[PDB]
Amino acid sequence: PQAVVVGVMAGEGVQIGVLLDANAPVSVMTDPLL
Amino acid sequence: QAVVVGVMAGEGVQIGVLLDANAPVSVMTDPLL
Repeated sequence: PQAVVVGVMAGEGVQIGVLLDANAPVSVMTDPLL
Repeated sequence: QAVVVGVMAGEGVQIGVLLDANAPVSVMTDPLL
């Protein structure tokens, strides 16, 4: 339950599978994710 | 030489730590824990 795998869409259409932290707040992840 | 980074921990708690620049991760991941 500590993490969840999800697909993230990026510029012009590339889908990438990522394993994200399930409890940190989303604003903490958007910078390193970019 | 050194670097400072935000190390995330349990339930997502944000923590700040100072690490060496040239030593490899394997020799520092033990004391960091």
